[PDB]
Amino acid sequence: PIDQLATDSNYLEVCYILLNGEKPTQEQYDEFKTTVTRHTMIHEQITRLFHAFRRDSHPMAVMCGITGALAAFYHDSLDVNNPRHREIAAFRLLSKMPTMAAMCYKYSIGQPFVYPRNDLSYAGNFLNMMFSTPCEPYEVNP
Amino acid sequence: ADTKAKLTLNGDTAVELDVLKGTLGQDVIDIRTLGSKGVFTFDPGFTSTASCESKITFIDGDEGILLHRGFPIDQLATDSNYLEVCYILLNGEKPTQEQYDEFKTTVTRHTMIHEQITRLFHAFRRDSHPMAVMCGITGALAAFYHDSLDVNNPRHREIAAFRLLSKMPTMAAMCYKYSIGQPFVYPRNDLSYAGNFLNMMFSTPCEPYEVNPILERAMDRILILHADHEQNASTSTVRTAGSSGANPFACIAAGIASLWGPAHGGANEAALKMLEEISSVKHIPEFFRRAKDKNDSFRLMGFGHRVYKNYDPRATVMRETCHEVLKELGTKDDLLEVAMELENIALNDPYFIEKKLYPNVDFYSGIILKAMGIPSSMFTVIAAMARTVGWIAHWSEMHSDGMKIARPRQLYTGYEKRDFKSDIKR
Amino acid sequence: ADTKAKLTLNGDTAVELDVLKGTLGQDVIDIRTLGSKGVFTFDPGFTSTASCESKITFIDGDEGILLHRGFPIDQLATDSNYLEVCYILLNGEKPTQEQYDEFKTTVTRHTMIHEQITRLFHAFRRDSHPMAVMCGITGALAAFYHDSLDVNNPRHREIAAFRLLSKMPTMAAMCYKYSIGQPFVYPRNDLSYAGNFLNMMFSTPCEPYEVNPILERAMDRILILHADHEQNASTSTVRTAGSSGANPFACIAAGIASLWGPAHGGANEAALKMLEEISSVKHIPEFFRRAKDKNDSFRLMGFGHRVYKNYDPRATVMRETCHEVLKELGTKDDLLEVAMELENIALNDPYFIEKKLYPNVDFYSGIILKAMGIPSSMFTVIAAMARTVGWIAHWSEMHSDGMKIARPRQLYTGYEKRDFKSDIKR
Ligand SMILES: NC(=O)C1=CN([C@@H]2O[C@H](COP(=O)(O)OP(=O)(O)OC[C@H]3O[C@@H](n4cnc5c(N)ncnc54)[C@H](O)[C@@H]3O)[C@@H](O)[C@H]2O)C=CC1
Ligand SMILES: NC(=O)C1=CN([C@@H]2O[C@H](COP(=O)(O)OP(=O)(O)OC[C@H]3O[C@@H](n4cnc5c(N)ncnc54)[C@H](O)[C@@H]3O)[C@@H](O)[C@H]2O)C=CC1
Ligand SMILES: NC(=O)C1=CN([C@@H]2O[C@H](COP(=O)(O)OP(=O)(O)OC[C@H]3O[C@@H](n4cnc5c(N)ncnc54)[C@H](O)[C@@H]3O)[C@@H](O)[C@H]2O)C=CC1
Repeated sequence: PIDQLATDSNYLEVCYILLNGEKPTQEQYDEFKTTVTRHTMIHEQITRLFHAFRRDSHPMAVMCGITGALAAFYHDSLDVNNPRHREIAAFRLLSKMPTMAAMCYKYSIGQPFVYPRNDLSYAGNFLNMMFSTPCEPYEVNP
Repeated sequence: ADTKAKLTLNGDTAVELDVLKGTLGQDVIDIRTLGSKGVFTFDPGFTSTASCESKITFIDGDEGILLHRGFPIDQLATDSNYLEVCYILLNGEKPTQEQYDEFKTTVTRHTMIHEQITRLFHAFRRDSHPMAVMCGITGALAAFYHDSLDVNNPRHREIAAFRLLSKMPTMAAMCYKYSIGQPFVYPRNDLSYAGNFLNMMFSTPCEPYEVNPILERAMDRILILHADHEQNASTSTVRTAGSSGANPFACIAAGIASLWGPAHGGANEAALKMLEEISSVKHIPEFFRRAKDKNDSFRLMGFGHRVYKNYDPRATVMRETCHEVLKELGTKDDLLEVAMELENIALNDPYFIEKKLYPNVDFYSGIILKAMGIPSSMFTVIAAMARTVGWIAHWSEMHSDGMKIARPRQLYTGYEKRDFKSDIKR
Repeated sequence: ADTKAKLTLNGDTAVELDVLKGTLGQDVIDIRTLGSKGVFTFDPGFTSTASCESKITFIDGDEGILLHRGFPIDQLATDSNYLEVCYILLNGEKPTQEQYDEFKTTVTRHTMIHEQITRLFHAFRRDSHPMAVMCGITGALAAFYHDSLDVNNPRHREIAAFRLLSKMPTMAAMCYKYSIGQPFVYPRNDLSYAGNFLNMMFSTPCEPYEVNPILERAMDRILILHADHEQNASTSTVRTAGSSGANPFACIAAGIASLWGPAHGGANEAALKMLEEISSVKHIPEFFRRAKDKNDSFRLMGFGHRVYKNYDPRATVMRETCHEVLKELGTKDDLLEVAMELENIALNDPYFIEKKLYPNVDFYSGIILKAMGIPSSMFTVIAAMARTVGWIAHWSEMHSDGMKIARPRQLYTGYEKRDFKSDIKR
């Protein structure tokens, strides 16, 4: 039930459950969480795509733009039939999406982009990438 | 207090002119009606004309007085700090701790500029003089800050004030990092206004930067001492341009340009000619170059000033400050032993004694900055950078009074109505 | 020949003053040395203070008289071109065939802007205002043209003056192209000043652009009618700025910012508020919007002007030229028939006759610019572009007079000296 999940679980475990069909063991959770974390920073060339959009472009439009541009850069995980390719294509999107979302925001307001931080959680990190600046230490309210 | 009531002008009909008085300084003959009566004065330079009513700065050139809201520049530079002076100039009264907290937090909260504006620096040549880049940047702000251009909306003025006040030192330290191929530094909320400017000016991503408290206060002092200076040329340009609806970002840009006009406007080698003759006549370690240089003397070199007669009041606390800076940096300033020689020259050379080329606040500021490492190209960027609040206050006051549009008269002396007949045919 | 002799100011004794005479208009009272006695005059706005002696443009508001070097505006606006009028404003006399051709040539051969300047446009926002960006590039030019800043050098001043008469259209057109998103177009030395402009504004690689002779002529006259307009605020901003010794470019950038001061200085909804009320009360095809809009009437919409009493002497030709244009664009301008109703209202509606809201040059210049497919935003830009030759002449005439640094006085009514005691700790 969606209730229990939202109250007892956390996005990444649900991410694990949806994709795998079963709940994760601590060891499998560690493994899965470490894979999403390990690939949050996107290619710097892709980062150069944001800078080709107008500062006045609606964030969603920029998002569809960015996401529709990934295939050019991730040309080695396009074989929808290679099982290994699907695993990569899953993890990438799962890891880089909040990263591209917080960049669509920083862009539309003239604030510098924030790199992912491995020490931060999936949500706390998205919060950090969304709001923090190079000017002051950002406090992630629990 | 003899005739602080009335007087008379005699053109053809005895026109009654009311004499107006201040709380300090001289009296003024209200002639704002003469024009209508078909009577115009002729004062190119407004040397005998009072452009407005002001309550910000008061200067007594003969007696060496400089007051900001009634407070002597000395006390402010010794007791206060730039931001409090910023508060006082703009508000007219000193800040309560709570109001200070409030004001300081607002300047701090808006130091980082738009990243798109940051992309303007990258369109300038790496070889562009910093000041030129500054006027360029500041003249480009209106495009980005299009929501604070209504010079008539009170809320717009508050934003336009705070922005400039917060982002100026940020754009100044970027004009420096740029001209030397070093990465820009983001503002840091934990740092002070001066210490932060020092950090943005010098630090790199390679090592932790140490903000010397002595330099921190010194820099701060340079700022308080360059805040405002009554109705000078730049402050006049700002007001004139401003009385014509010009947005705050444009007024400050002309104020900046108006400020370094005497610099480039001298000659590619005016105060630079002899700076080239230091390789042929270097036989004498002083009278070569800038001891023999001034054939056409300059106060830009830090000597003399048209406003004060015997001395410059701002130079008093600047000289003292300059003493610690040199005594702090030690074995990197022993070569900069010419400041003394130069000071001695100004104090004793009959020509200098004669024409009163005394050292001014800039002489002592130049040394401080020179000892600090900041190049001469940056001196003026830092003068204007500090001077911004003085321009804003004067700009603000002008808009509260009545923003009387600049519409002076002229004495026409060209041809009379003549007919035009196409002399050419092309 | 009345008071052409002298006058005397009396405070408590007699002070005799001269009374210089101009070849046209009102004479003035020489008060230059008044300050060398402490006696000052009060006059915010200088509307009763002749700021300088000029010979470029003569005006008589009530008579509706406009003159440029004596030649009536209506004579130039018809039997000359922008460059020939520029030559006159800049040189005092109508050019000779050999003079005009050489002046013309140098203007066309310097129409391109350095590739690095072009790059700066790219860091501005697309949504920015062509005028806000126009200011940005203008005050940014000094960062490149460091070879012509020294204002006391006649060589520099001329080069700089030519760099601006050549580069303004190029610059302006690019503001437009970048705002809409079409590629920048290089100047064609085979086309006239105006044609070359309409090409840079409307040309696209997809096909060759062909300038309509009537439209080309129409733009040249818009330029002619905006060439100069005496001592106004935006020209007096150039003069004030230039007195300090500020470079030409930054001075020309000040005027642009001061020329559209009333446009943005209005408010996000000054003459734009009711423009939003054209969707709810559109039941009436005119009195909705800009027939009801002006609560705070605007001369920026083409109705009224402080200079003239009953009409604009520049609006004469502009109106005739307006018809020819509309009488050429036919089936695309029939909908812009509000131009005649608005004009009809301006001539008969009480509200207008009361405040003397007559259609000025900008009224008709706008109908033509709109008729030609030009966006509103690019109207003061074009006006600032045309007015630059004037600002060039004024700035130049001020650089011969004696370059008198604007150093006005002030009636100081602030606080008398008071000790400073800060009660803060931050
Ligand atoms: N489950 C798995 O084994 C997976 C393996 N991969 C592999 O890992 C590689 C990663 O590719 P992308 O991340 O898309 O590369 P990318 O070049 O497109 O984007 C980011 C680059 O930064 C590095 N990076 C990303 N986030 C980082 C972080 N948080 N800390 C440190 N470095 C970080 C990446 O290793 C990569 O070189 C793929 O080429 C694929 O071979 C990708 C997904 C899952
Ligand atoms: N007294 C007040 O309430 C003021 C309010 N403002 C408001 O604040 C907004 C700020 O605009 P700008 O700073 O000019 O925006 P901007 O986009 O032009 O430039 C900097 C951006 O970075 C952020 N920023 C700047 N310095 C920062 C710092 N030290 N720490 C964290 N973030 C920082 C700003 O919030 C802003 O979004 C304005 O749009 C205005 O509504 C501006 C001035 C005074
Ligand atoms: N009467 C004269 O001799 C004048 C000479 N100049 C000189 O122009 C030189 C650079 O002038 P700017 O155009 O402002 O240089 P710039 O630094 O702005 O560069 C523009 C470049 O494009 C060239 N250019 C511009 N329009 C051109 C055209 N229509 N055909 C061919 N080349 C064209 C220029 O010669 C120059 O190399 C300076 O050294 C200055 O002395 C400027 C005005 C008058």
